[PDB]
Amino acid sequence: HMTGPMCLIENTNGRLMANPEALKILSAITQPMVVVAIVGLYRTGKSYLMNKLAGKKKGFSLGSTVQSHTKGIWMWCVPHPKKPGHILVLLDTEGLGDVEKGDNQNDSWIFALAVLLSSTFVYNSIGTINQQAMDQLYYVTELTHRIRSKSSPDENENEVEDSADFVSFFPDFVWTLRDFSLDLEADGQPLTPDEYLTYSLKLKKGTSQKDETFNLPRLCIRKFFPKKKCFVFDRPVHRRKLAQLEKLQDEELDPEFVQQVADFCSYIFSNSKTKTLSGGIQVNGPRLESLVLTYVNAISSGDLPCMENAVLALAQIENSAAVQKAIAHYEQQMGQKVQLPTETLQELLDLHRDSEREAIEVFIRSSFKDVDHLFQKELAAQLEKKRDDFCKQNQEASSDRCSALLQVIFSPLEEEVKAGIYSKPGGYRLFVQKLQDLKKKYYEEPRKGIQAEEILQTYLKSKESMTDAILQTDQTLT
Amino acid sequence: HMTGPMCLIENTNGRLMANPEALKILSAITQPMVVVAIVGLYRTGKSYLMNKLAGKKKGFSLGSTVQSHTKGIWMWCVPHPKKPGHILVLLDTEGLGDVEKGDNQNDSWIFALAVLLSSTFVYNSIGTINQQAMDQLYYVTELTHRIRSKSSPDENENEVEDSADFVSFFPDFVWTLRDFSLDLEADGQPLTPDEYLTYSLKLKKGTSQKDETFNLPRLCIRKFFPKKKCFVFDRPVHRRKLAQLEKLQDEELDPEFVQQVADFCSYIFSNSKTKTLSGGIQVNGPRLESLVLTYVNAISSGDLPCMENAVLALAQIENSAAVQKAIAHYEQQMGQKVQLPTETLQELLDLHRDSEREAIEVFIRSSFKDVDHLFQKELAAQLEKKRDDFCKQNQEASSDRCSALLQVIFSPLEEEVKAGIYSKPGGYRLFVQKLQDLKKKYYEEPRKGIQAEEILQTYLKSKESMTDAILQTDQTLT
Ligand SMILES: Nc1nc2c(ncn2[C@@H]2O[C@H](COP(=O)(O)OP(=O)(O)O)[C@@H](O)[C@H]2O)c(=O)[nH]1
Ligand SMILES: Nc1nc2c(ncn2[C@@H]2O[C@H](COP(=O)(O)OP(=O)(O)O)[C@@H](O)[C@H]2O)c(=O)[nH]1
Ligand SMILES: [Mg+2]
Repeated sequence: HMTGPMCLIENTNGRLMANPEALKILSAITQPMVVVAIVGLYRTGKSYLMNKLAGKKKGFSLGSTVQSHTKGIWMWCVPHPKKPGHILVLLDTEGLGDVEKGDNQNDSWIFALAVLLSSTFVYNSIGTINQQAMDQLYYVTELTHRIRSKSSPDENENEVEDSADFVSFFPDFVWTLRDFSLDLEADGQPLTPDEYLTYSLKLKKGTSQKDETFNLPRLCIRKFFPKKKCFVFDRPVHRRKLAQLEKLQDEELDPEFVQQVADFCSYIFSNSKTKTLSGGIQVNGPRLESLVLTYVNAISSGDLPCMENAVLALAQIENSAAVQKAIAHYEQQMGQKVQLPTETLQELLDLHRDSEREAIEVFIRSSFKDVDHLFQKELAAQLEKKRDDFCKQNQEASSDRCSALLQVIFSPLEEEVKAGIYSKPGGYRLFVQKLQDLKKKYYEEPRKGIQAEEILQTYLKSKESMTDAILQTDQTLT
Repeated sequence: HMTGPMCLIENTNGRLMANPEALKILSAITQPMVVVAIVGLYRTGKSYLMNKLAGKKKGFSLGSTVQSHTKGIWMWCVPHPKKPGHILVLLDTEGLGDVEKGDNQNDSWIFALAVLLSSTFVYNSIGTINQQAMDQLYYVTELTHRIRSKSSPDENENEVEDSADFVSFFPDFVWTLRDFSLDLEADGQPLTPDEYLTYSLKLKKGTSQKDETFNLPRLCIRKFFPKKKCFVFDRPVHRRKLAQLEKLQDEELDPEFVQQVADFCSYIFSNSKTKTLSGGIQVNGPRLESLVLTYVNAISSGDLPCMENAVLALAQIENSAAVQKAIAHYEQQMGQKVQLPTETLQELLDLHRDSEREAIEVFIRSSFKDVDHLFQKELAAQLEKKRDDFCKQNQEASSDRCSALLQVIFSPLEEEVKAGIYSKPGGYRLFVQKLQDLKKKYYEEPRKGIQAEEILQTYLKSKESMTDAILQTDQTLT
């Protein structure tokens, strides 16, 4: 069928575009297919391994430098050696964690494309199964949910997971270990690699919070991948004659490594299912063409936002949580330590000043290293907005306080006497002595509120109709 | 001097506690110390290489199973082989990436402790310089800065970095690569180990946004680590006769590994400096035990705001960014769809409910897989608080607007009634219908606000002063 593999999706400066020359060939296949992807760290031998999957010497380019060689996703359509009527599709993948590119965002995109387009997903790692490998694999599986949610109608996304024959939809999982050298023992009893992986995904007793954080990744991985597997391979050669592996035959390699490669290939051939979409329809060439088009567009067409390409970004989100905590801490000392109404504007100035000389250092204690004090000035703006909100709350609370104090000391001594008492010949002469020598003098009771001083002026501007009015001229009549 | 190592900080159930048996022997040593600390991926040979630093076969316990063996931090004190009067203190720390333990919180704490206590830091890795290794190393670098901010007074943290002879404070860096297999080549030109390290730490051209994301880890690494070096080591044994390595002489090992380990040991002995605190003070026994104590209490004294366990959870916290996007869309709709003093309150509530439905459909379109709908209910509470904010905004808006209307349609009337032809009997016979005439003409005037009738009622209860006085005056006129 295909003499050589050709690039399916390109990767130029962080963009992903479906390759029309690969789409043209892909559209020409009508049989249902079996797809076998792969992912793994960069310079790990992924291309060398998928050469054995095709079973042909010479294939995906290997390379032997410290630079990454395989870029983008490369397909290779071959007839299935063990299942008649179906076409085996091998996908090669750009290595994870490249230092020359230094971009985790594109890494996760290629990872997600591999798992989504795969009906048999293969992970690659060196030495041991690792917590970092678990976190990266776990993080991808939910990103796969994000991608499908933007291009799939219903029947398997976030509404119905089990009891829908979904075990044929999600890809079967395989974990490969490279250059395994440790003895397969744990707690005393030896372990088969299947038992090793299951122990790595073994749940933890009960339900604490640190136990839930432990259990959460393993549970999600178990749900995502119905069937799981694990393999181990020794070093292909004893010394480092590792640049001539494209030219070396099987006898020069370690016989155990050849046996393990044959076992892995036999497992894949005899247990890989046919890729199917939601609904059980077997996926063929044109279906794959539309699938890769939709997924590539879903990645590079606006939506699907992921900011994995940093650690400072998530640290700054935690720092935003610290802004929330500092706001709570500031509100605690501004609500419980000090009262609701006020005494003087300078008093509130100093009060907010010391509350800030607490909150800012609380921020810096619970914070992270922020660039150019961007988040620091964001907290400053947030605290300024909160200070303005508290000043409005002060101008409202002190307004109510002054109105109520007038209604409780001034009104009960003015309204009850403004009816008939001030009809006497000279009520104003003693009303001034009443007001300006008792009411204003007692108004100096603490918690006046300097923002409510103008309310006194408004009240006087409202009282001019009984200061001199209501016939303050009865002396002339008498 | 010392026959064997001992634990310095025990790590039990994720808790770090200083070991008094180790603090006691620390307290009895007076000579200055050079401290070499190691970290790396778990089950890699950290303990094996630190055995070669002391140059004694059998030492730090190795462990040859797939389970982690070295737990916590283990200290060893020896006389300095090449610096008379100094003492070499080796710190072997628990490896990162444990699957049985499965907690990135504790691994980061152990990492940070090793960096802080080290006068010479050794990062151990497998295969190649790795972007994940840079991502973790960068994350640690900020972590050590923050930890020092909780136990160091001044002169070195966040205020004065350069031009303070700080090159002695921050530890030198050695990146050791294990089981190196690739040829040393890049862009066609061969590379030395240090050239490889600086090429992986080579910054990129100019100023884009992604390029700053690229440059950010490398800038921090090259800043906080003054002197950098890299070393490569081949496989110690051709076959995997690797479980009896502590019983193995140098003859049966590959001579290249012995040569590289000798060069690395020579570099360490001839270039590692005495540990210097802030200000240049050399470290001794009491100072090192004081450092250990204060850093242990710094870690275990409620100063743990930085976490990276379940990185998908932090990617979920980007639903907060989705919340901000929904809030931006909601506020834009309020600014454009509805005018600021909306019609009464029922229309406000209905349009707000429709806009909240639009906001929630935007939220479900953008976000995904809410954990027990926690972010859903937090967005509901945020929009509830925003409804309260728009409610007081409409309250003030109605206050301003109805005040403006009443003043523009009442002030000539209130001026002409204070000084006019209303003193004569029958003058109020025109006002007694005109006040409700004005009220009804306002009622016909649109765009009231929720507090329209209430505000007019307060105006009435504040404006019987210019009714009753002249009402009584009219009685005298009659
Ligand atoms: N560490 C390791 N390297 C291998 C193994 N098998 C082959 N290699 C070498 O790894 C080198 C790079 O692999 P490469 O094809 O670049 O993988 P890719 O970059 O992920 O596509 C090849 O030159 C192989 O010689 C293995 O099992 N372990
Ligand atoms: N991959 C690798 N393993 C080694 C090397 N040297 C020793 N080992 C083995 O790796 C294990 C050492 O792990 P260890 O030193 O305990 O790391 P730790 O488990 O974190 O303390 C032992 O089995 C050693 O025999 C090496 O150069 N490369
Ligand atoms: Mg490749």
